[PDB]
Amino acid sequence: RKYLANYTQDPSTDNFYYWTCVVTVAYIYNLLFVIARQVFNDLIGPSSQSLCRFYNTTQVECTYNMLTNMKEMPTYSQYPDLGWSKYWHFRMLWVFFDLLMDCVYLIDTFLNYRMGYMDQGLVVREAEKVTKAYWQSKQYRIDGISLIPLDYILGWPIPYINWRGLPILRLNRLIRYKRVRNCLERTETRSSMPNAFRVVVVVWYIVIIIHWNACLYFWISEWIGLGTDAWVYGHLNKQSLPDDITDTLLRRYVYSFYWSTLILTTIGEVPSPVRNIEYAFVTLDLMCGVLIFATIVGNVGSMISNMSAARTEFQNKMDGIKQYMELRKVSKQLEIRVIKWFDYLWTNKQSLSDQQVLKVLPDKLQAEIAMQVHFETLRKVRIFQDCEAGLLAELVLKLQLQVFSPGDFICKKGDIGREMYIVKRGRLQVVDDDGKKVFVTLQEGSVFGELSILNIAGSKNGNRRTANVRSVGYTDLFVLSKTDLWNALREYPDARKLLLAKGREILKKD
Amino acid sequence: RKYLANYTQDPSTDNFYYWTCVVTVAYIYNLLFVIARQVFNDLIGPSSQSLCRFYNTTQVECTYNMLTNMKEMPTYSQYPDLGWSKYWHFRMLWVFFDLLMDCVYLIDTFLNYRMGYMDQGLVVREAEKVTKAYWQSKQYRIDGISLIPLDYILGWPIPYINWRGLPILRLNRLIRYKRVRNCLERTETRSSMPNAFRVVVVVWYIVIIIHWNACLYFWISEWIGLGTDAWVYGHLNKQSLPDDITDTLLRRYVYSFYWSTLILTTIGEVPSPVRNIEYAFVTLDLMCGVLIFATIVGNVGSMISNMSAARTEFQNKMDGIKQYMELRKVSKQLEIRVIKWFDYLWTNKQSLSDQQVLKVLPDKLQAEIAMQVHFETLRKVRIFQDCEAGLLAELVLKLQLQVFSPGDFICKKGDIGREMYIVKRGRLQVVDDDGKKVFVTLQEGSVFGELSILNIAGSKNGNRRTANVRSVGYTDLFVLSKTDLWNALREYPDARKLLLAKGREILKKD
Amino acid sequence: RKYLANYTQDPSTDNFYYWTCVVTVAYIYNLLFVIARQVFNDLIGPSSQSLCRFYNTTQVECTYNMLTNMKEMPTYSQYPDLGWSKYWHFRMLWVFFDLLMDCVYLIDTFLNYRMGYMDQGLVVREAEKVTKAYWQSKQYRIDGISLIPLDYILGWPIPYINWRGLPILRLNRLIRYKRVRNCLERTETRSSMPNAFRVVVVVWYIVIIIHWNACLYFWISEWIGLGTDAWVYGHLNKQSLPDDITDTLLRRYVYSFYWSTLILTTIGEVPSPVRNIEYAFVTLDLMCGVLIFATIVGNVGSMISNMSAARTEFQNKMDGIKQYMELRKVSKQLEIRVIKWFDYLWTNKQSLSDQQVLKVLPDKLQAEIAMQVHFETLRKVRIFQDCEAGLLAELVLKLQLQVFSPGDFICKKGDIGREMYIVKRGRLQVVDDDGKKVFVTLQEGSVFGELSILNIAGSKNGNRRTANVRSVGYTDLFVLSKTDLWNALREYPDARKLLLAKGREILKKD
Amino acid sequence: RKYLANYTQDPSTDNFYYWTCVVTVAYIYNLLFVIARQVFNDLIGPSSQSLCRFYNTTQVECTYNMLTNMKEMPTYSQYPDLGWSKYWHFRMLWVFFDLLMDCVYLIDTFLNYRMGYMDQGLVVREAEKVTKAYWQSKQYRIDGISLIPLDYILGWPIPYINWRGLPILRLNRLIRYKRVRNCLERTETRSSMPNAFRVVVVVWYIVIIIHWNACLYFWISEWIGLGTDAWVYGHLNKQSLPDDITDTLLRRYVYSFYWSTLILTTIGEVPSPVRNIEYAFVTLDLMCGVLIFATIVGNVGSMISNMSAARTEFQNKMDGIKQYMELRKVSKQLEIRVIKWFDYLWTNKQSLSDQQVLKVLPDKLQAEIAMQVHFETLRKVRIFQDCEAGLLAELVLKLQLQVFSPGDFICKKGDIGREMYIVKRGRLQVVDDDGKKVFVTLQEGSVFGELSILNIAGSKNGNRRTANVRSVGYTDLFVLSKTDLWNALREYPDARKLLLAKGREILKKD
Ligand code: NA
Ligand code: NA
Ligand code: NA
Repeated sequence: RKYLANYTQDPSTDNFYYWTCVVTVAYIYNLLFVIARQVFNDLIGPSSQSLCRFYNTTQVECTYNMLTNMKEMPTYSQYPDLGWSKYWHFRMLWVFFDLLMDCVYLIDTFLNYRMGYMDQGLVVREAEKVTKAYWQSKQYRIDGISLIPLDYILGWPIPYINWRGLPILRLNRLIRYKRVRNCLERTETRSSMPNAFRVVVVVWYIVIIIHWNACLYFWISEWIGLGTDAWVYGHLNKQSLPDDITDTLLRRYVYSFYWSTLILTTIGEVPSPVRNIEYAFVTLDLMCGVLIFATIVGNVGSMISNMSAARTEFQNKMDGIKQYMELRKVSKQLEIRVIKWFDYLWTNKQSLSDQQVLKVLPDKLQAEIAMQVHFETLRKVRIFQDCEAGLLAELVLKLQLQVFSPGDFICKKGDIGREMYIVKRGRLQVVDDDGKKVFVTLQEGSVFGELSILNIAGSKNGNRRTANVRSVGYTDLFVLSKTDLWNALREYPDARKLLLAKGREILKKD
Repeated sequence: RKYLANYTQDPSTDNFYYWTCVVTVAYIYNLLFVIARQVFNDLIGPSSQSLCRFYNTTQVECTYNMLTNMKEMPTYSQYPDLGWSKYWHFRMLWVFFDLLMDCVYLIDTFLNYRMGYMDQGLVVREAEKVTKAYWQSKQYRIDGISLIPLDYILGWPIPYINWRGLPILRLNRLIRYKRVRNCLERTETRSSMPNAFRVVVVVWYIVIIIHWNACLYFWISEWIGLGTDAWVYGHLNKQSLPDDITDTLLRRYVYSFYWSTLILTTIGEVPSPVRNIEYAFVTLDLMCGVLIFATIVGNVGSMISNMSAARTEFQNKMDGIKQYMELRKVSKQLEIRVIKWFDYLWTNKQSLSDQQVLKVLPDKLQAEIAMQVHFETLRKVRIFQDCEAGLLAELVLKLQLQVFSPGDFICKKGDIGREMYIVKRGRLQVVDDDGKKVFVTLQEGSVFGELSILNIAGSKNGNRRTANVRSVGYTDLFVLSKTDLWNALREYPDARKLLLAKGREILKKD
Repeated sequence: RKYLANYTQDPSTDNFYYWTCVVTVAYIYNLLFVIARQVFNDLIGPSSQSLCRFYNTTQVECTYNMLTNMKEMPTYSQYPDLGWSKYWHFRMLWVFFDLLMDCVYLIDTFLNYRMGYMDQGLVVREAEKVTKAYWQSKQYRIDGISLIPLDYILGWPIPYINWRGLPILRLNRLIRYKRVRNCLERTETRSSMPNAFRVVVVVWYIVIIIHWNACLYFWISEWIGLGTDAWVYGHLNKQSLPDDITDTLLRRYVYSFYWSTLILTTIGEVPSPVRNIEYAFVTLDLMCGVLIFATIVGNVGSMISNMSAARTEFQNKMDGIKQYMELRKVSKQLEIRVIKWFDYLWTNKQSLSDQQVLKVLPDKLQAEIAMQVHFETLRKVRIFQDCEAGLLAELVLKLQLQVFSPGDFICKKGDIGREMYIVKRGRLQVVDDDGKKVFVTLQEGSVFGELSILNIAGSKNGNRRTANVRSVGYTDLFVLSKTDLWNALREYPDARKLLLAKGREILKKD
Repeated sequence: RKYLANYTQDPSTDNFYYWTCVVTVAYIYNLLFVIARQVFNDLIGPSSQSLCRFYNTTQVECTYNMLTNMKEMPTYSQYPDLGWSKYWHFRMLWVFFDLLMDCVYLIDTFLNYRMGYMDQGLVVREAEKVTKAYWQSKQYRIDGISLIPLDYILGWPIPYINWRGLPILRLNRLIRYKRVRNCLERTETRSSMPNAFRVVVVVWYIVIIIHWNACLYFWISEWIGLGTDAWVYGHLNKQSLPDDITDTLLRRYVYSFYWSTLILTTIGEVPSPVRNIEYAFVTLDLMCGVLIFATIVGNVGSMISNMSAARTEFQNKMDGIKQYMELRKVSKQLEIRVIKWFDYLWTNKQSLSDQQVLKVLPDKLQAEIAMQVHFETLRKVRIFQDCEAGLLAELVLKLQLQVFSPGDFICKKGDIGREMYIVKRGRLQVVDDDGKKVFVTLQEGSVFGELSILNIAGSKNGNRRTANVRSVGYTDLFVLSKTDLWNALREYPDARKLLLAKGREILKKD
C-alpha cells in the first residue's frame, strides 16, 4: 500500500480521461439535484405533514383525494421529530449518493496532489517535485480546499431539533468546474462525429438552465405565500391546479418546468404578475431570456449550419457557374458537359481540395497522411519505386488531383508541355488521327506527359507533346508542374538518370 | 423477354433521373399518407359507426346536424363486419395505390440488382459482374429486402375479425430515402434557377414536419380520452369545436394542422395543458420547435440571402468608395465621374470578374467557355487569325476586361507601355493636340498598344506610347500584360514574325 | 411642335432620373390605393346607404350614434342611382388623379418609343433607328401595351346601372415595375448616405406588405358574412368593435392594419379562427409571415449590421492584439504604447487602408483620386516638382502611409535602408547621441531616407542609415519600398540625375 | 487664480478620460431622470392632492387603503400653492443635483474653451491660439451654447402661480452626446476584458430604451383619460390594478416598465387597444420593436459570438481534418497521433499564429513585442549574443514556431536542408542507428540544422542532414527558412564569420 503513497498520475492517458468523465458525472449530479433538494423539500422527506381541512371542520391528515380541487391551500404542520422515523430508505439513499460523489471529489483531489505537470514537453513523474508544484500553485490548494468542507453534513435536514436543513450549502462543490471543461474540450476532439456530441451538450445546457430557472420560479413562489395570488404556483392560478388534478411533488416540478420553458423562450402564455416584486422578477427573467436564449439558439442554428458547410460552399460555386453561362448565352452542349463534370466531381467526394490538411497541419503530417492514402496507388509507379531515395517524400507534398471529362484530350500534338501526369484512376488511350493509330492504354499508376518536361530533343520537337492522349471515361490524374519536378530533381540526379534513360528509349521510336 | 433478364442499367442516363423522380413520388406518398391513415382511421373507412345520443334518450346513428353543438362526445360502436360492405370504392382505391407504389419499389429493386457500378471512370454493364457487386455489398440486400416484406397486407384493416389494422407497418418503406436524396441532389444541379427549387423543397419540409406533428397531436389526443379535457381535441376545448361547427374528419385534420403550426412556430395561442403527461408533451414539442424551426427558417432566410449576394457585394464595395471620397473631400467632378463608372459597370452586368470560372473549374473548361463567349469578337482580330497555331488557346486564359470612361485617355504620349489592348466594344479614336490630328477610329476587334510592348525602336523612342489613344464613349478593352504576351510568345516565333512585321510598318510612318 | 415628333431621349441624363422618379410615384399610387379601393368600397362612395334598425322597429338611415354598440350588423341597401348625385367632389378627385397617373404612364410610353439605346458605348439618338429598336424588341410593345388598356374606365363604379365597379382591373398597371427598379437601383448609387435610403425603402416594403395583407383580411372578411362570427371584422369579435367605439371606414382600415401587423410578425394576439376556411387562411398567412418577415427583418438587421462594419473589423483586430499581450505577459509600458498607437490611429480616421480604392476601381481612377487627395501635400516636394515627367503618376499608385508613435526612432544609425519616407504630417528631428547634435527638423512635404536606397558610397558606408531620425509627436509618413523606387527609376533617368545630384551634396558633409 | 485663466487642457491625459467619464455620468443623469420627471409629476411633488371619494359621499383626501380596489379613478385637486410648503427636502435635493450636473456641463465648456487641438502630431497648448481654434470652429460655440440656457429654472414647477412646470426643457442638454461617445470609444480600448464592458453597455441601451418607451406608454396614457378604458393604465384594465394592489408611483413605473418590456420584445401579453389613436400607437410601437430589438439582440448574439471565435475557428479546422481521415480510411495509429498533436497544440495556447500582430501592427511594434516575449529564450543563444550587430532585430520578424510530436524525427540522415531550427522548449537528442549512438541532447535556446543551410562541404556531403535529430517529447522550434537567413546574412558578414567558424569545427569531427 506504500506504493500508492508515492504514486504519480500522468495527465496524458486514456484512463485519466475516463476519470475526468467520472468527476463530470459527480458535477452534473450536484448542479442538478442540489438546488432542487433545496427548493422542493418535499423531495428528501417531507419534513412535515399536510393538515388539510374538510368540514363534516377538523384539521385532518393528507388524503390523495382531498389534495385535489381544494378550496384553500393545505397548512404545513411539522412533525415532533421531522424525518427519518417515517422515511428511512430514501434519506439513506441520498446520503449514500452524496457520500459517493464526495468520494469522487476526494480521489480527484488526491490525483490533483500527484498531477504530473509537464516541464518542456515531457511528463514529470516524481516524489517531492510534483507536490512542490502543487503548493507553489496557490490556486490548487485554494479552490481545491474550498469545495470539500463537507459542511453539508452539518447543514443537512439532520438534526431533528431546530434545523430545517440547508442543502444549498453543497453549492460550494460547483467550483470544480474547470475539470469538467477539460473533459468536454477533450471529448469533442475524440468523437468521430463531433457535431453530434456538440449538439447534445447544448441541449443539456438548455435543460439545466430551464431547470434552475424553474426552481427559481418555485422558490420565489414559496417565499411569497403559496396559494395567495394568481401568479404563484397553487390553487389561485387555475393554470397549475385545474380542478380535477391532484397536488403533488411531480405536479410542482412539472408546472414549474413548463413555466420556465415559456418564460425563457418568450412564448409567454402564462398568468400575469400581481405584485410589484413579481414584475421585478418576470421582467428580469424575460429579459434574461431574450438575451440568454437568443444567443443559445442562435448557436444551435450555427452548429447545424456549419454542419454540411462543404455542401453549401459547393452549391455556391456551382450556382455562380451556371449563372455565368446563362447570362453569356454559351452553347447547350458545353453547359451540359460542365454540369456533368460537377456532378461526377461531387458523387465521388474526392473533391476535397485537401487544403485543410495543407494549411492547418505541420508539414511532416501532410507527408505521412498522403503517404498512407495514395500508398497503394503510387506503389505501382516505375519512377518512385526505382529511385532508392525517398524523393517521393518530396513530391507528395505537391501533387494536385485534376479530374478530366470522358473522351476529352488531356493532350494534343504540337502543344507546350508544362505538366506531367500520373494516373490515379480511369484508363486512357494514346491515339492519333481520331482512331486507327496504336491505341495504347495506360491504367492507374501509369506515368506520362514526362517527355516534354525533360528538355530532350533527339527528333528536335522541343517542349512539344509528341502524341495526343485521350481519356475513355472520367479519369483522375496527379498533376506535377514542371517547376516542381525540376526544382526537386536537382537534389536527386539518379532520378534524372533513370527518367532520361526511359526518355531516350521512348524518343528512339521517333 | 429473355433480354430483360440480362438487362443492365446505366446510372448516368437522363431516363434514370426520371425514374428516381418516380421513386421519389412513391416515397412522399408513404411518408405523407401512411402515418395519417394510422392516426385518422376515419379515413379508410370508418371501421365503426357514431352512436350519438339525443333525448326525446336512445342511442341513434350519426346525423350531420347532431354532430354539431354536442353535449358529450359520440360513443364509437363497432360494426359486425367493420368495413368493406358499406365502403368499397375507397378501400379499393387505397389498395390500388399502395400496390402501385409497391410496384415502383419492386421495379426499383430489380434496377438495383442490375445497377451498372462504375469501375475506373467507365460504366460496367455486365451479366454476372453486376450481380456480384450487388451481393458483395451486403447493405444492398439488407436495406433493400427490409422495406418490401409487404407486411402491410397482413396489417391492413382486413381481416374483418379481430384486427383493427396497423397501417403504420408501412413505415418500413421509409428506409429507401437514400434514393430520394440522390434525386434532389441531382435536381438542384440541373435546374436553371436552383434557388427556386431549393426554396420550394424547404417549404415541403416544413409542411411534412408540421403534418406529422399534427398527427402526433391528434394521436396523443386519441390516446388520452377524446373530449375529456380542455387540451385534447374535442368539445371540451371550445377552440376546435365552436358551437355551430359540425364535427368531421376535415375539421380534425384542419385543427390539428393549425395547432401544430402554432406550437412549431411558437406563437402558442393554444389552450393550455391539463395533465402531467401533456406538459411532458407540449414542452417536448415547444423545445423541439424552438430548435427545429429556428434552424429551418434561419435557412430560408440564408437562402433568400445568398440569392443576390452579387448585388450585396457590389453595394458594399461602392459604399466603401463613396465613404472614402466624402471623408477625404475629393472634388465633385471626380466623384460624379466615378459613380457614373460604377453605374455603367453594373447596368451592363459584364462586371462579373469571372473568377468563379477561373478558380472553381478545370483549366481546360475555362478555355472552351471563354472560347465560345468571346468567339465572334476575337474572330475579327488580325493577330489571332493570322497565326496557324492555336496560340489563342494560351492567351484566352489570361485576358482581363477593363472598362474605361468616355473621353478619357487610355494612353498618353510619352508613357511606359506595359499592356496591350484589344477592343471588345465601343469605338475609340487616335488623336494628338486635342483634335485637328488624324482621328483614327478603331472599332471592336481591333488591336493596339502593341508597339511599346514589342521592344523595337526604329525612331529610338523606346517603351513609349507613340500616340495617345482616346475613348469616345464607354469602351471595354481586353488587357494583356507584357509579361504574359512575351512568356507566351517564345513558344510561337511565327506570331513574333507577323506582329513585328506589322510593327516595322507602323513605325515606318515615323 | 413637329420637333417633338422626332425627339429622342437620352437614358443617361439627370432629368431622366427625375422622370423615372415620377413614374415611381405613379406606381406606388396604384399599388397602394387601387387594391384598397377594391376592398373598402366605402372609400369612393359609398355606393349604398346603411339601413340600421332601432326599435321604437323600422329600418332607418345611418346615425353616427347608432353605428356604435350595435346588436346586429347594418343591412346595406342600395341607392336608386348609386353614387355621384350624393358624392361629387370625391369621385371627381379620384378620376383626376387616376387620369393624371395614366398620363404619366402614357408620356413614359412615348419616351420608351424614343429611348436612345446604347450601341458600343455611345448613345444612339436617331429618327427611325430608335423606333426600329423598339419594335424589334417584342417585349417593349408587349408589356408596354398591356398596362394601358384604360379598361378601368369601363370597370369603374360608373355606370349607375348593373355595375358595382371592379377597380381591381387597374392592377394591370403594376407590370411596369421594371422602371421603378431602375429608379431605386440608381438612387442608392446617388445618395450621399446610402444605408439611410436603403433602410427607408425597406420600411416602405414592410408597410405596403402589411397593407395588402390587411386588405386581404378585410376582403376575406367581407366574403364571409361580416358580423357572423368571432374572427371576421365586426360586432362579433369584441376586439374590433368594443362597445363605445363607433363603426367607420377609419376603424376598418385601422383594425385590419393592426391585425395584419400581428399575424405578419407572429405576436398573434388575435381572436382565433372559427371556420375551416379561416384556418386555411390564418395558417397560410402565419406561415407566409414566419418566412416573409423572417427574411425581411433579418435584412434590416444585416443592413444596420454592415453599417459601421469598419468599426467592428477594428475592434476585432484590436481585441486580438490585447488578448495576445495579456497571455504572453508583455510589459505594461509596451502595451500602453501600443494601445495609444491604435487610439490615435482611429481618432484621425486616416486609418483607411484604401484597399477599397485599390482593388475595386480601375487603375486610372486610383491615380486621379490619390492625385487630388495628396495634391497639396506632394505639391511641396522637391523630387516630384523638379522632374518634368509625370513620374509621380507612377509612384502615387504605390505609396503606403505608415503612422509612427512620438519620440520613437524611425531610423537608427548603422541599419539597412530599404524604404524611403515622405512626411505627410507631424515634424521630426535629425539627432545623434540622444541630443546635443544638430536637431534638424523636417516638416510635412519633406523627403528623407533616400541616401541608403540610392547605392552610393562616397564615405563607403553602404546601404546604411547615415543618421538616426526621430519623431517628436505622432507622424505620418509615405513609404516607398526600394524595389518600387528603382523599378520606376529606370524609366526616368533625369530623376536619377537630380536625386543623385542631391545625394552627393548630402554625403559631401561626411 | 490668474493661472487658471490662461490654463490649457491636454486631450491626451488619463485625467481627462476620468473627466469625460464624469460628463458621462451627468449625461445619463439627464436622459434617465428628466423625461421621467416630465411624465411622472408625482415624482417631484406631487403638485396636487388625491380627492378620492367614499360614500358614508363627500370628497376626502388620500388614504393608503382607499387607493386600493377603487370603483373610479381619483380626481386630482390642486393645492393653493402647489409644492414646496408640503414637500421641501425632495425638491431641494433635485435642485442640488440638477445644479451639480449643470456645473459639470459648465466646467466641461470651460475645458472646451481651452482644448489643446492637435497640429501635426503635437499638442498645441497656447493662450490665444486655442481660443482662436474654438471660435473658428463655429460648431463649438453653436452646440456648446445651445445646451446651457439654464431655461429649465424658468420651466421648473416653480413658480407657485400659473405654471405646472416643463421639466422636459432640460432635453436640450442631450445634445452634448458627442463627449459621451468619445468616452465609450476610449473605454473599450482601455478595458482588459473588452467584450465584458461591451456587453454591459448594450444592456444599458436596452434598459434606457425600454425606460423611455415605458414613459411614453404612461404619458400617452395620461393624455387619454387615465382610467377611461382597458388599455390605459388604471383601474379599467385589471392587469395593472388587480383588486388588492394599492395605487402608487412605484406601481405606475413598474407596470409601465413591464408593458414596455413586452411590446418591445413582442411577447405582447398585454390588454388590447381600444381607440384608433391607441392602435396607431401600439402598431407604431410594435413595428418599432420588431426592428429596434431585432437588431439589438442580433448584436448581443453577435457579441457573445465573436467572443471565443478563436475556439470556433479551431474546431472548424479540426473537424475538417478528422472528416478527411475518416473518408479516406487512413490508419488508426496515424489518426490518433494527429489528434494528439492538436490536443497539445491547444492545451498550451501557444497556437496563436500571431498573424494578428503581424498584419495589423506597424512593423516596428512587431519587433519590440516579439523582443520582449522571446527575450529570455533568445538571451541564451550563441549566434544572437555573439554578433555585436542587432541583426536579431531583423530575424525576429521572420521566425515561425513549429510544434513537433514526441519520438518523431525532426531530421533524417541524407535529406535536403532548407530550414534551421532554434529550440524554444522541450529537449531533443541527436541519435544514429535507433540508439547506441552518442545521444546528444539540446535543451531550449540551442541551435541546430545550421550545417546544411551554410553551403560548406568539407566531407563533400552537401545540403544534406549530417545526423538525424529526434525529439523526446512535445518540442517547439523556431523555424528560419534558408532564403531568410541568407538574405539577412549578406548585411552582416561578421555573423557569417562566426557561424562558419563553428561550422568548420562541427564538420571537423567528420
Ligand atoms: Na408570442
Ligand atoms: Na403570444
Ligand atoms: Na413570439
